[PDB]
Amino acid sequence: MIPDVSQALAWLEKHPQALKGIQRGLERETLRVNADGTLATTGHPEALGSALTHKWITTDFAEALLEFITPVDGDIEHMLTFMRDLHRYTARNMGDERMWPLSMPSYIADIELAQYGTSNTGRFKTLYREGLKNRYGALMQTISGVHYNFSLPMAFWQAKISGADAKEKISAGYFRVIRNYYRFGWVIPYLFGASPAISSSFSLPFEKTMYYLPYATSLRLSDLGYTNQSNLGITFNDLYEYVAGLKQAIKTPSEEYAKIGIEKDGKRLQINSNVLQIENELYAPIRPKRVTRSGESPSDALLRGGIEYIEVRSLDINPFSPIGVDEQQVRFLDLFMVWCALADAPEMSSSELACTRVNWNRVILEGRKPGLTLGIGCETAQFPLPQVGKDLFRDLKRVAQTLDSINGGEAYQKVCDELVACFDNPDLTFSARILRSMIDTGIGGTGKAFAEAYRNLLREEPLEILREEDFVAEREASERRQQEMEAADTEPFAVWLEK
Amino acid sequence: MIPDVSQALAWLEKHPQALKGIQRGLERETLRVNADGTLATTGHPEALGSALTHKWITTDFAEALLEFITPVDGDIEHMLTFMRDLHRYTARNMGDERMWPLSMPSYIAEGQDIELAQYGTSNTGRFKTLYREGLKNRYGALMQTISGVHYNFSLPMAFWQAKSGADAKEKISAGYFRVIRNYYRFGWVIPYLFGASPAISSSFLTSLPFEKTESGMYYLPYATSLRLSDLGYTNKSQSNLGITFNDLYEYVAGLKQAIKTPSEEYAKIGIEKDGKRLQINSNVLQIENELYAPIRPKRVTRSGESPSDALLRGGIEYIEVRSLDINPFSPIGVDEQQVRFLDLFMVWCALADAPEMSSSELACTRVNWNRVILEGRKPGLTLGIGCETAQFPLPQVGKDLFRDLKRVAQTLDSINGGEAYQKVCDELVACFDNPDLTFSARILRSMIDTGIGGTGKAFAEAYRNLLREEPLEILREEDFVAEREASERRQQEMEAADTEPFAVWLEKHA
Amino acid sequence: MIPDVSQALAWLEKHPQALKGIQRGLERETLRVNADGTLATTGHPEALGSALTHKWITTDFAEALLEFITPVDGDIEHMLTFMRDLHRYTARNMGDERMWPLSMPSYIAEGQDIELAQYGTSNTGRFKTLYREGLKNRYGALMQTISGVHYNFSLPMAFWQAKKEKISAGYFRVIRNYYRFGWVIPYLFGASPAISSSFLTSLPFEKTESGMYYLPYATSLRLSDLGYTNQSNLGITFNDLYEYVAGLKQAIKTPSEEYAKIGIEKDGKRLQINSNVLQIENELYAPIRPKRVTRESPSDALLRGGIEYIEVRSLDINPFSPIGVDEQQVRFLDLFMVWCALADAPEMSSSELACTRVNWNRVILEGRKPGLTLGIGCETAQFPLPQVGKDLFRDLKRVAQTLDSINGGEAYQKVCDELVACFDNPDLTFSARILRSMIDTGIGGTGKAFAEAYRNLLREEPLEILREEDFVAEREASERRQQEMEAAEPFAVWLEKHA
Amino acid sequence: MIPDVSQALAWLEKHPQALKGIQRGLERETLRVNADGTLATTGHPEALGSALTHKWITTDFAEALLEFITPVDGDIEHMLTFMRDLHRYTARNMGDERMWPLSMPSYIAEGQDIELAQYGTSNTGRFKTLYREGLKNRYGALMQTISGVHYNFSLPMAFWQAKAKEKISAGYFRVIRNYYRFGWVIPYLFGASPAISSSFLTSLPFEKTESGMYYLPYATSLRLSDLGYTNQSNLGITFNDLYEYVAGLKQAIKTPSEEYAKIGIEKDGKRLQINSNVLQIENELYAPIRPKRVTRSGESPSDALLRGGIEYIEVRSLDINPFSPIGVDEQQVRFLDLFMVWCALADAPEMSSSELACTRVNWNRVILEGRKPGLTLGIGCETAQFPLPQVGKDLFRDLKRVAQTLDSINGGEAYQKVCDELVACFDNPDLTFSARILRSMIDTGIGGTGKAFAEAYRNLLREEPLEILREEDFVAEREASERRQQEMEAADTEPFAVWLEKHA
Ligand SMILES: Nc1ncnc2c1ncn2[C@@H]1O[C@H](COP(=O)(O)OP(=O)(O)NP(=O)(O)O)[C@@H](O)[C@H]1O
Ligand SMILES: [Mg+2]
Ligand SMILES: [Mg+2]
Ligand SMILES: [Mg+2]
Ligand SMILES: [Mg+2]
Ligand SMILES: [Mg+2]
Repeated sequence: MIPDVSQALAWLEKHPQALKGIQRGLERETLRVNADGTLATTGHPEALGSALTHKWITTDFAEALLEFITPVDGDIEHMLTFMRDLHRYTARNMGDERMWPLSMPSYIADIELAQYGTSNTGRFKTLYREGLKNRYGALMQTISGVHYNFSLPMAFWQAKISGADAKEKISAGYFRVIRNYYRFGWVIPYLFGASPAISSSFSLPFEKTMYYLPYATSLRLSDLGYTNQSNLGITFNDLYEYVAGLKQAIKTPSEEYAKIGIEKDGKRLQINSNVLQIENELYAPIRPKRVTRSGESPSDALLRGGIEYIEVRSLDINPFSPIGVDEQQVRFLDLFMVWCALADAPEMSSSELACTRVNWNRVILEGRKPGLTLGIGCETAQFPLPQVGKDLFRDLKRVAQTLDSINGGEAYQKVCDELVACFDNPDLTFSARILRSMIDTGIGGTGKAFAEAYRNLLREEPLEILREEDFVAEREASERRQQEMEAADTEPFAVWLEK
Repeated sequence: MIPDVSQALAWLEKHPQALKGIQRGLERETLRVNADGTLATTGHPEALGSALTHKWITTDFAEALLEFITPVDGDIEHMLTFMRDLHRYTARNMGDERMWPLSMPSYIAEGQDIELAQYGTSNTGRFKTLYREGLKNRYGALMQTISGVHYNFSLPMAFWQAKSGADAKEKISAGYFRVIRNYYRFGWVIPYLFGASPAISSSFLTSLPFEKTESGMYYLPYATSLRLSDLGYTNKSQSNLGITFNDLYEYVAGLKQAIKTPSEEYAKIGIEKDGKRLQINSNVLQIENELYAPIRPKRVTRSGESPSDALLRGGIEYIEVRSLDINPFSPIGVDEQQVRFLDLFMVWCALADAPEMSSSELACTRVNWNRVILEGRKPGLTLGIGCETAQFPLPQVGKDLFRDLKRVAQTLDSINGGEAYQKVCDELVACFDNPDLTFSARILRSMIDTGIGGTGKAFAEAYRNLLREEPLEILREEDFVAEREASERRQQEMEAADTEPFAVWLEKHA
Repeated sequence: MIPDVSQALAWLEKHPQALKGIQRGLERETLRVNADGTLATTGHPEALGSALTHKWITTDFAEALLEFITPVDGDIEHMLTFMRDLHRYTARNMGDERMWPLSMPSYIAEGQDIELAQYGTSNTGRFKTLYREGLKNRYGALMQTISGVHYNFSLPMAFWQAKKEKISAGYFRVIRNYYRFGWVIPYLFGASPAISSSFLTSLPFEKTESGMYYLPYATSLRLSDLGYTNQSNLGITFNDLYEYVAGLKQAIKTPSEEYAKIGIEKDGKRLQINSNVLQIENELYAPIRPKRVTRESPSDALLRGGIEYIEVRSLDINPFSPIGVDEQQVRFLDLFMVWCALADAPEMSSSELACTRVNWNRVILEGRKPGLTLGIGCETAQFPLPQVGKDLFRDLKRVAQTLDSINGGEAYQKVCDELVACFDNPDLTFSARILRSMIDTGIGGTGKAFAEAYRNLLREEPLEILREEDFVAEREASERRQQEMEAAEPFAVWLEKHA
Repeated sequence: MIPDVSQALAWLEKHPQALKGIQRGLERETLRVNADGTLATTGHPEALGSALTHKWITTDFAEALLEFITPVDGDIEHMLTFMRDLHRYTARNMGDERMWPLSMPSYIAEGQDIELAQYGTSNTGRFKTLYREGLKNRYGALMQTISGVHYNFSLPMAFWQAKAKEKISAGYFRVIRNYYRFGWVIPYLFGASPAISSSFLTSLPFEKTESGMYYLPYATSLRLSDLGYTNQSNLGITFNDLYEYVAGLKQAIKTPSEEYAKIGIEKDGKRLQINSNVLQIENELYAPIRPKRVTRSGESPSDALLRGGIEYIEVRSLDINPFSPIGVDEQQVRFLDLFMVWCALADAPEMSSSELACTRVNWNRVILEGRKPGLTLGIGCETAQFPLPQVGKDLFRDLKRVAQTLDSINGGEAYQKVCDELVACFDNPDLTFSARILRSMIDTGIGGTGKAFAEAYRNLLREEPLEILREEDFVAEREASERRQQEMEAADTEPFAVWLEKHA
């Protein structure tokens, strides 16, 4: 089932320095909770300053949904330590509150939306969330995940580009990465899916107790999870075609969202009633990215510069790491992304893209089932999952050797040897491990225990990159940038909204 | 420019009885106004009963906009007499109100004050009003007060028989779609002859070179029908929306698709606002009647059936011509000369070969319409084929068509007896050598002398005094009294039969 | 979800004359009714002679249920004109009676004493009537008044020669594809979204004030559990001729716990032919049936000659045709049957067959629901129905080009353009159009209104293929054959050798 | 609205090789500005040598208005790389100055004293600066600081030889007529001046931003509007016949102007214009597209046309592409190939002076409100009827057939891919250059937007290595161009007035 990538792997092995200088970033979301596991109804801890402007710590959907973001970085350990400083400082600055360490929340059935002050941008961001709330439900929006941001170094593109060609070849390369990701990225929830159970608050042969599926990996990625939009016809063959379909989705009115109404009794209910209010609403396992200029839209930035990096969005929170993600995951992603850059990925119509999802749903719902077979697209399932994983890992192993030869060491090769074991025994995967524990003490019980351990752990750990003066300097600089904005507001909200 | 139809005309001259039994109906709208020309703000007159259910008399968009509908009829004079009886009874049962005799109303200061047609509290009645609420929010109430006449026309079965099974209704449909394609190509002769709205109040408003008076009357020196221009209406055209007239299923699918397509323009309006519903939905067409159409294929519906359902089921039954302005020179807004001209022209449209046309070929036929609409009376105006450079002097094009219409008139006259259709040809062909004979030249002189306002007020008074004194000829007073009672009763029965509140009922109909 | 069929389509475009000479037949059933909609209790109209032996007109289950059958034909227009002649002649030879124009009846009470079809005193006749007595006693007579159209179809020899056990295997392939994808038929042409209460479940039925039940997005309740349906317990499969015939012969001798409780007799009156799951082979309910013209039981004919043609049985009555079917349906079935012969169909166990039913039931019960998704077999629903239909029609359109090139014109391509619009807009389907009419006037009002207008239309049309002499000649010939049969052992004794 | 070109296209599909050997050239103008966005007041950068004589790099109206010009070329990639070398070299040889990336300048006051392009002391150099003085006094300097891109285009002789010089001329006049009719598709897709500095100011429904920027919500190219680089229609110039064209043009040059006679010829001995006729010289006639033949020594544009006929056409309608560091990209060049071939194929009836003026009605709609939902277009001056999207899709049906023919002789599917990309702009005007740059200007202003683009493009182009021309080619051309100017300056030339009378 895995394509023949031998040609490209030989190329890579002749060009080991093509891979030097991979850039990465991480985003991790966590709900602030009280000791009994209920959702904290207090505001964004004052020590964090302005969620709207803060360089490293913000909120996602809810006022109580923290999100930490690491500055782009060439060093895995540096990035992971940075993320941990963010967690350490926050753990010691939120009273008795602790951070929920699971993807799926459990003590939620009326949740406060993220608050960003009174500026226009800050009211538009909250309004968007009101929109999502009304369209999808507040509950689904408290599900947590980790995003992994990744770019190959220029050396990679050079080793295969001058002037206008460069931005085009890099975009073609990332769209290829994206097509291969749709085809083979179910390997991620297989290994690291960590939500085989959901609370009642959220058709499928569920076992009841808390609801679970015996072989499930990542329900966060199922229909009951963070999802929504298959009618949009978005494809990943070509930069212009991609943006055209996405820009088109932005201008597509939805009847169902028109039925919600743009406003009801003085309270504005959503930005508009198109399929996507803004481009961020397009749910995706993986996303093409390019840092936007001030106020610039995601697709404008892409049209102007091409794809800059990619955002992998499929990771559940790692319940076994106090920061929700670990080095073993990051390194596997490097390997798998590089592999996705190397393998031939024919173009895919949107019905072919829907066919790639068949393997994902098998993995999401019953990935650990003994005897599970997978197919090529919609074709008859005939490839036993363990052999597919092992074929993939043969390739990843060659990538690991190259990465290790330039960095020094065997860190990547070790990762491969650890994770390929999960195909021989699914009981090694995050979801087998976490289900055992949720069946033992429930989602609530399990999450509270981890939350408590991780809080006591992170509260005692000295900072390593950031000093307490860096957080205080940024609390000041961030809260200031927000006032700088709130004053500078020419027109009033209702008018700025129109334009 | 006029195609060669000698082969079909020779066919017709050999089968004169193929035309025996043309069926017709008329609808005519008029605003109820006070002596001053302003819209009456009283309810639908009591003597007229329920606008919702009445057989002959209803309301269109506004509560002050009357509409009169004759039952399908094979006799022109009988149908026009019936129409006049409706006007006569109404004229004497509307208090001090009278009927506005022009397509174009005089100055209106606040379109948003115009009361929409009220149909009582039944769910069906509230849906009809909500439809109008939607039209108002989408296009504004003002343009909806512009009025016209619809001419409904069907050829007899004997026409098609002189030209089996499942094929019969398909051949009839293809014949009517042929009529429609020819109407698009050549229908501009209608506003040329009978357009009667060369002026518009500024309160209803371009780079058009309008002449202006101090009361706000805007006019174009050679215009025929501003009602049919982009200033005279508000909706998207079938033409503009992508709908074609080559094949029935194709036509029905485009229409049904427009009903199902959401609109960002209309979502911006919102569906509700302060607990007041503003539209039925936010799709391109709330319902099928919302489609702007100068000519419409029809089949009478059965209960539950949408207009396009009935077309799909039984094919095209008849066509509705919608391009006629109100005739300001008739108390009933329409006369025999017009009806007879349309008989000749529709029959000609059924005889002339009409190649299929794509959306853009259809859009091209409108080039000549726009020339006629805005300056049809300009000395030296030339027309062209579709979008090609204009090279055909209008007078000669009209003379050529009338040569054919004259042969159709000879046939219709030989079967009906007399010379009535032939006289109409001779009367009307003269308008091509003298545009000062057309309706629009006549009504422009009038409006220069006394404005839209003074012209309508003076005709409205004169016509009121004719109509309120003339004896009923077909319907008698007791027929109006009975239809009033029966219509009120049908409305009471619909109100009592509802079982679901409107909000709930609406969800299964929106 | 629609398999890739490009090799077979390329093969076909290279061999266009492979499709020249498709053969077809139509069967249409219709209840004889009075102007008030009630079931006529007169006998089989006299002008039609013997229902038992007549060549073109007969009865189905009920003496009042007419059935029209066209002789196998290679021309579509000819076949539909012939069927129409039969309707014409019948319309003007049944007093004030007319033909009910819908699949579902309205003015029939449950347990109503419906006269079973009567075939005279011959052993054969008494056996046909006894079969129906069995059906009546097993399933009730109400269900048996639901009517339908069957479409009979065979590819020419030219088809197989361009590619006898090859022909059987080809038709079994057709059958397997039909089970997988044939829900496309009730979607487009289902015309029974409402049911009278007589036929009454956990289905979310709506009910009108006048007492009619319906499902808002239903296509064909004739094909639902409440309709003309089941028996899957028999484990018949469609992989091999002998396997099929064996399962069927076995079914006829499998005893029924349930039907034994009915008994073979009460009070000197025989109640059923036997107490097995199937009294005869024709009792096996099926959306589609392998056929060979018999001399001989249906399975004997298949063993002797192999599959000669297939009978599509899923068509509801077309309420918009005076004859219950139109050219659009006929051409679509050509296209789709040819497509079924071209797409690869793996073999299927009886549980893989049971799984094909999931999409059928979805389409039957809510096929018009916005956002309906289908799945492969029993797996997660993930393919939006419009996208699947358009996927299929890309292939059908290529088959249509081929049929049009060898036939002249564009009639098949026109039908694709028309029917593909129903995937964009389900309100264009038969069931949407007929539901608007039924919600307003009822099954009863809608059927009466249509029946009245078709009666007037058909009475006025002249015959075109058949002459009155032919109906007269056939009445006489058929009555002769019946009495010649009655002349040619008493019944209870003959039955001991055939039950 | 789009004419039927079925027959011409069927002809082309059976003669694909009639198109092989298309020649092209680009000109792109850009203001030198400081990092704060103000107009540089330094002279033409030294490393560039003599603007008067340089082969590739020159000035337009102002001393700070750089202009880059590619030598005629058959290969698109090669022409764009050449253009890019010119920008690379220049960006690293102008101190801390950078290139303004937009058509409309900001931070330039109306009645700002803008230095005219300086060409030295020769007759030719003095003549060129004088013509610019004429322009400044006739139309004002400010408008002349608007920049654009010109696309120069010729079909191979191979194309005329499949369907002598008189027939090539007639063929380019047909291209010009169709270009007047349908060329508004260019500002629609690629216009990029929807906003305008206050400096340039009407009955137009302008929005003002708090920042203070004027814009029309649906505009595409205000550069092409009456407030931009525009107007002269009453000269009665027509494009039906070569000799009729030059006759009209030659007549306009001799037509006195009483408005310009009021400026005077001299004031305090200083000449203020070349003459007071409606056109000082042929190049003063504004036009969206121009017939060209390369001129010999002492030949006017029209002299060259009378001698050898039309050689190629110049499309003048392109705004600067704000999203390309060189102000133009391959997608635009390929579209114009397709479009210019289509203009050569489609029949174009002859048009009178006033029919040509009537073609401006559609241009002005597109210019002022081309991205307006539901915009309709008309034929000539007649009522708008045709939805803009439907018109673009019909055009692109034919362009796709041209594209297929060009791709088949070039290999690949690059032309077809462009058709697909741009037809999408008819379904969504938010894809167009003007929708995109307006978003950016509403958030950050013209100045803010231009500065950020100019800064990014400076850092980008200063790091890219030269590909076709090396530093040494620029040094050699610098020195050669300086030498050519010195030689013209040292020549024993005629008295200036006598020399004027004998020009053109
Ligand atoms: N036969 C041809 N076909 C296509 N392009 C040509 C041809 N001959 C010259 N060119 C191009 O035309 C352009 C000439 O530009 P330039 O020397 O600036 O003259 P110009 O356009 O007459 N001056 P301006 O007044 O600024 O328009 C170059 O880009 C040449 O590549
Ligand atoms: Mg992220
Ligand atoms: Mg009407
Ligand atoms: Mg006169
Ligand atoms: Mg049958
Ligand atoms: Mg130039």
